Amino acid sequence: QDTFIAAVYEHAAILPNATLTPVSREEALALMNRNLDILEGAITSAADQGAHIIVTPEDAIYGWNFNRDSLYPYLEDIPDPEVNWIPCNNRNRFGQTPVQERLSCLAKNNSIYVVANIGDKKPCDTSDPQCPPDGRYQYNTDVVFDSQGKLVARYHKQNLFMGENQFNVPKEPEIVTFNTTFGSFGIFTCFDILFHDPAVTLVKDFHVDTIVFPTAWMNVLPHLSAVEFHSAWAMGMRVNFLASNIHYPSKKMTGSGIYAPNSSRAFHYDMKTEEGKLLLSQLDSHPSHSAVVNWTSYASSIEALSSGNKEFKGTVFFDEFTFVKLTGVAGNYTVCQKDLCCHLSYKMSENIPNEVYALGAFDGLHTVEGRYYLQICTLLKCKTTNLNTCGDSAETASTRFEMFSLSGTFGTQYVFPEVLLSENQLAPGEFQVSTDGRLFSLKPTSGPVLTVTLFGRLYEKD
Ligand SMILES: *[C@@H]1O[C@H](CO)[C@@H](O[C@H]2O[C@H](CO)[C@@H](O)[C@H](O)[C@H]2NC(C)=O)[C@H](O)[C@H]1NC(C)=O
Ligand SMILES: *[C@@H]1O[C@H](CO)[C@@H](O)[C@H](O)[C@H]1NC(C)=O
Ligand SMILES: *[C@@H]1O[C@H](CO)[C@@H](O)[C@H](O)[C@H]1NC(C)=O
Ligand SMILES: *[C@@H]1O[C@H](CO)[C@@H](O)[C@H](O)[C@H]1NC(C)=O
Repeated sequence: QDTFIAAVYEHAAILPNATLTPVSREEALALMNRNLDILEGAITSAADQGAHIIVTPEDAIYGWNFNRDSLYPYLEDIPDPEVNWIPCNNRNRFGQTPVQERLSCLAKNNSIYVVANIGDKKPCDTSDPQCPPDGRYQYNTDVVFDSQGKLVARYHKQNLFMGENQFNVPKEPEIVTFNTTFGSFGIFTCFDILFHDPAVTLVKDFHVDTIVFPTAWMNVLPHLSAVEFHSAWAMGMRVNFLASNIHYPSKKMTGSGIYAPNSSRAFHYDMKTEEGKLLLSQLDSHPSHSAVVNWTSYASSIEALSSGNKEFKGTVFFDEFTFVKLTGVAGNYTVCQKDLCCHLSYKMSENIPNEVYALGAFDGLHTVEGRYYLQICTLLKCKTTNLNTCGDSAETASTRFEMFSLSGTFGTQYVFPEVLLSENQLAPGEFQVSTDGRLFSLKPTSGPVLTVTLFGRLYEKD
């Protein structure tokens, strides 16, 4: 089969109450089942529209407020899928596994692949020298059930966010795929998307067609809003990408979508309501990709578009960029930091007097809430008129662009092209990436621009 219908669900989770000691197994199961009641509504609705697969979010059934002990009662022992097991048809093969059982039956009864995120426990003895003092491993765990209810994938999250003290890191990164009649699938979770293992390996070495991606992502503008970065990673890696996110505006969680190599196909962003949201779209089972992009090609072939720049320092997500202000309604600028030079040609649709845009370059190691090496060229709207706010989180803008073209001398082939419009809207079909590494407009932007950015990772320098 050449196409399929993908579904993702953004979930307004029912969170356990704050308490002082762990709840009982029974209480934990009752809460998880309240969340599974809502997810069932989304799963059935998707199947009722012909979806072949649905993704649900990270932490969707029990939330994220835990220590090791308060989490324990929510956990089950999830077997390796090689055991060949359909929980719905063979309950009790592995003791008490009611969550796995209900997920299996949801997939089977609605004849749909179901991707979900739950918690694994693996009891161990002191005979095992890595066994934690308290007698078990606890893992953040994606599970996939096929349309017969069979367990076909289990993935323990490799790259834990700071504050995920309730979980362990696996001994070695787990490279997890599953094959279907509508393509080869890979899987990883939230923060994993910023790292090499397993995310990059799945694409490079295992040639997956599609990624399924449960997440509970906290939006950080200008470069790491969920719909923005997730759609860019898909475009840069040339895969289909099903992003299912938590809905919790209180912690800046919102941003789900279905992304293809050429463009976003559907997205949802909502900071105002507490509603969940189901998105569907057709995708190609084996997406065609253009020619491989050389990200330094055009940029290394030209001379600086400007010189005698008035340059200044600005902070973007704790990293010190080198910026130059855009003075004209139209222009051509070049700005550099260390090994990276960034080039921008642009024309605004009109100059908004009290609105300032800057071009920035960064080439260095990020360290706050994670350690990773970045190379970034960014056009962005500065939060205020003051240049000290270029790089700050900016939600809205009024300046539309008639044209833009951005490029840089990247020392990596892993670069993710981002375009975000005012109110955190994507710009599907409005831009393109050339083989020589230019990100450029195909027409005037449909709304005002917050950023156009080339976000690059040098995994070897982490
Ligand atoms: C410098 O920027 C200008 C725009 O401010 C670039 O010219 C553009 O304008 C034309 C209007 O008809 C477009 O048709 C051109 O395609 C467009 N240029 C590009 C490269 O897209 C100008 O070329 C820039 N200078 C360069 C790239 O050297
Ligand atoms: C939290 O407490 C409120 C108020 O008693 C109750 O209505 C709700 O069901 C509780 N949630 C859980 C998970 O116990
Ligand atoms: C699966 O289908 C049968 C319908 O008779 C029912 O016994 C079972 O409860 C269903 N489970 C789910 C989760 O839909
Ligand atoms: C990319 O282009 C640059 C300069 O145009 C060239 O030096 C380099 O060899 C190219 N690399 C690849 C992988 O094509």
